[PDB]
Amino acid sequence: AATGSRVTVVLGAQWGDEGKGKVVDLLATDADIVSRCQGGNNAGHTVVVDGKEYDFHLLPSGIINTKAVSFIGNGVVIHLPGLFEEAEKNEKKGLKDWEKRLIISDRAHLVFDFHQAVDGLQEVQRQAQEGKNIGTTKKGIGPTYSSKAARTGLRICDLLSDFDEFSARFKNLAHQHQSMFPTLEIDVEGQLKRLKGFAERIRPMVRDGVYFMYEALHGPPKKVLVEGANAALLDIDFGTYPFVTSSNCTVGGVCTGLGIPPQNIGDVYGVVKAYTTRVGIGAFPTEQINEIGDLLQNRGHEWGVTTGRKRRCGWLDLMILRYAHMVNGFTALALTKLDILDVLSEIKVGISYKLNGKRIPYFPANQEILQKVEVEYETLPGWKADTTGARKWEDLPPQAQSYVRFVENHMGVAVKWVGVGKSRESMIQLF
Amino acid sequence: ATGSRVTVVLGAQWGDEGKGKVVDLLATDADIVSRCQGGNNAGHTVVVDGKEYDFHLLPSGIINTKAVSFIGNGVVIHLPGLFEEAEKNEKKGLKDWEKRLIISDRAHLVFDFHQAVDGLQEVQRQAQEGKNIGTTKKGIGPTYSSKAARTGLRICDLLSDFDEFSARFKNLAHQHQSMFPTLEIDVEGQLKRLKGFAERIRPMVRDGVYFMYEALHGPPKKVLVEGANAALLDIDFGTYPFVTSSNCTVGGVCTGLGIPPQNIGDVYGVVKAYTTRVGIGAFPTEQINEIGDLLQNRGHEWGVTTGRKRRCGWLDLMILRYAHMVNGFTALALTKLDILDVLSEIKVGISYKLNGKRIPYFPANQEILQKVEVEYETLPGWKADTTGARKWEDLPPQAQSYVRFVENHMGVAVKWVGVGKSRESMIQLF
Ligand SMILES: Nc1nc2c(ncn2[C@@H]2O[C@H](COP(=O)(O)OP(=O)(O)O)[C@@H](O)[C@H]2O)c(=O)[nH]1
Ligand SMILES: Nc1nc2c(ncn2[C@@H]2O[C@H](COP(=O)(O)OP(=O)(O)O)[C@@H](O)[C@H]2O)c(=O)[nH]1
Ligand SMILES: O=P(O)(O)OC[C@H]1O[C@@H](n2cnc3c(OP(=O)(O)O)ncnc32)[C@H](O)[C@@H]1O
Ligand SMILES: O=P(O)(O)OC[C@H]1O[C@@H](n2cnc3c(OP(=O)(O)O)ncnc32)[C@H](O)[C@@H]1O
Ligand SMILES: [Mg+2]
Ligand SMILES: [Mg+2]
Repeated sequence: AATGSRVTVVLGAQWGDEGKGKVVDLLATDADIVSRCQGGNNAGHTVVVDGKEYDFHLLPSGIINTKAVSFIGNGVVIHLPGLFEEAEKNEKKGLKDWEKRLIISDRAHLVFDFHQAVDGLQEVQRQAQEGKNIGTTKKGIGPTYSSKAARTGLRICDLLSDFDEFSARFKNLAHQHQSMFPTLEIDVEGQLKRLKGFAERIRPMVRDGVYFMYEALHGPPKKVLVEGANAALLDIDFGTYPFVTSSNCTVGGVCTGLGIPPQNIGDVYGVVKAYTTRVGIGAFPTEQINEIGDLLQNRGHEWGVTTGRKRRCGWLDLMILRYAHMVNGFTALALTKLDILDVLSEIKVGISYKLNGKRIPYFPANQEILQKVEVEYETLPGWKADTTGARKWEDLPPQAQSYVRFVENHMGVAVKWVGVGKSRESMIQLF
Repeated sequence: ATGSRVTVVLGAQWGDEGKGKVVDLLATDADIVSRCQGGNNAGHTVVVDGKEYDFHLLPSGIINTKAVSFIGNGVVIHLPGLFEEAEKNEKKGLKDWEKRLIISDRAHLVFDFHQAVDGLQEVQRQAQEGKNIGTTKKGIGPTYSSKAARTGLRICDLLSDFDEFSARFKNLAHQHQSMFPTLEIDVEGQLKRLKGFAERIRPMVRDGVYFMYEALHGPPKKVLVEGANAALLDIDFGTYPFVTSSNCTVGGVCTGLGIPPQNIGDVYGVVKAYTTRVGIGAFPTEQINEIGDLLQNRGHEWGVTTGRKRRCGWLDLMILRYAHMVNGFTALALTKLDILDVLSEIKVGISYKLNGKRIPYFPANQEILQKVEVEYETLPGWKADTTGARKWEDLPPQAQSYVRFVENHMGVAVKWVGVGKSRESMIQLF
């Protein structure tokens, strides 16, 4: 009994937007604590409940549950204006008293306005220099994580202690950035004044995260859910570097982002989209830039929530999925957006990569290889039926069931949930 | 199914607890010894058969010829330093090392200009705020900073198209010259050396994720993970900003090797019988008096190689409890017990008081630690030489009580007790 309760984790198995918001929301209906451990508002998690659609970024998807406490861990990078802008957008949607059930770890870093600006600048510069950038969301994520590593970045506890010292620190950080980009513009006083206001507003929600999570896991039994952001193949260490985000999206980030040891990690769910999508620049072996790709974008609404920019779509790729499983060790899968495939007569899924007719042994650490590989596909018969109303395993048509099995079998992990729709009820639990 | 679990050795305080000594001892029956985070800012001493080694990038297990040393993807590597370290040990007998050393191809590269920029930033800090971090000036902070920026270059990039590697190298070096127009950088010179290192290292490089995954799912093997730096030096959980730039805690094992938590077995906390730290930053139990001089002297607490004297103080349970909360230590290795062989009494910090009132947990704001008053418990010393102890019964009654004390106050069993620098100078209790 020395260990304590174990947290349940929801992670992205591909390149993001797999449906983490939907899955977390489903599992949070009876959770005591729902939390974020890494990333920032570069993430976007859609939740649909009772004909009401929510859009979360920094707020844990469970913020909807009024009887649960939403928690932002030390691994997350916070942009205060964005944080509150997100809250008010959702307030106008029925979200009430969120500030009373939201706890923020005082060790989390802060994304300053100039971090986002420098993100835009680097992106543009890298574009006019090497004719290709990363495709960042420009939310200042990379620069803030860069400031973290340098130990020059500022944290929540800093913003809450003596403001005079915080200002001095802020100014210094600001300068070091204007040096980086002499073109960078920073109204230090205007931003410190806004930050002064955010401090007051955020003060009552702040707490020591390490202690908060410890007590939660070692006192009376509680259900703790951890919502990962971004995805396995976007992981700073294991993704398609450098075309990745700047945090660990894989399982390890749960430990480093909340300060809990491995023995306090229970079920780890891998959310896998029935087909593959990507947003920024980077290799994408199964990318269909054709009628099929167009059919998946439209049927899957694959485009930026505010930007409208269409996401790149492709067939399910088992190579990245098995690789993702190697690092995350999923205990079960959530196969989402199956209904998208209701219209195809046949479905292709990549089973391996080839170079000179021979299957390569493992996923390439060098991104450039992925561009030179030939994807070996297997063609499965479609079900040409509406699974949208399916609520139980038996309601799925033979070819749909077979599709699910194909995923389980080849990954070596059992499918626990099948998504057939955007809303919370549009789900099938297999066990 | 799940596969075998790795054994982990982590620093529980502010570094230099004797991780090298522990890893060397455990590596005797290990098939694979690996590093998961950090770089050569780390310094680990191994003492065997009248030979004293000091490793930095090479896993402490490199000494065991029948085992495979592995450097994971979380480590930042400085090629020049790597081979200089390998050569300094070759002159000590380390032979065929390049035959039992594998390098993960996702590990990042610490370039010469990263080391220069490190000291440059450190010298600038001291000029502005008249206070810097206390970095080892090995460029670990700047390299990790480039990684997060996805601007840094990796092992696999080095061994791929060199023309490509060169252009990226150049852009990277320029961006750093903007940071400090004072910075030089002999681009062609450095690129030239790198092209050479590329080949020298190429045969040792492999895919880390696959290498480790197969090692844990194939024929049963014993994997040992050597941590670097320490819990209170953790980029997330340490005394930020006075910390190193990588996760020194257990989670770093997962991010630095690509293995899930279910493949993590025993996690050992190396805790020195007294506390030390080198560099700037709060140190609540620090003893700037005759006591400190005695610990530093008897404990030879001075720069492994950097040459900087370490700050010393009494054992501190506040930082050990906090470290445990984060690392989930399954057992402890209490080192340098023999340093206390002469003390009549030994104080141990049990809690911190702020304005006369105890605080509930270790503070996120390092500035608070700067004002706390430590509450001590004074224990009796044994005043006898324990250097020759090889068994629990060899320890005098009061030395045993010191061990139990630590074990009872932490709720974690002490599995090893160090009584000397050498490998045999250890007592296994469990
Ligand atoms: N039709 C359909 N849409 C789904 C399903 N699961 C999720 N979605 C939608 O697909 C999108 C997933 O993107 P996003 O919300 O960014 O996922 P996240 O970033 O992983 O949380 C959302 O708009 C969801 O409403 C499903 O099973 N069927
Ligand atoms: N006398 C004595 N010295 C020890 C003992 N354990 C370790 N040491 C020495 O303490 C020092 C610890 O520094 P270091 O090697 O940097 O530790 P690491 O960085 O944690 O591997 C080394 O010089 C060791 O030889 C012990 O039980 N007794
Ligand atoms: O520096 P960044 O702004 O993080 O961008 C770097 C790279 O990461 C990708 N990316 C970042 N967050 C993403 C997301 O999050 P969720 O799955 O949580 O909704 N879903 C999809 N792609 C995402 C971007 O497309 C880009 O290539
Ligand atoms: O950017 P860095 O060069 O990492 O310096 C930042 C801070 O971290 C400390 N530090 C870093 N590695 C250390 C080490 O490692 P081992 O226990 O593995 O031998 N032992 C002790 N102190 C160590 C430095 O003294 C400094 O205050
Ligand atoms: Mg999204
Ligand atoms: Mg050391």
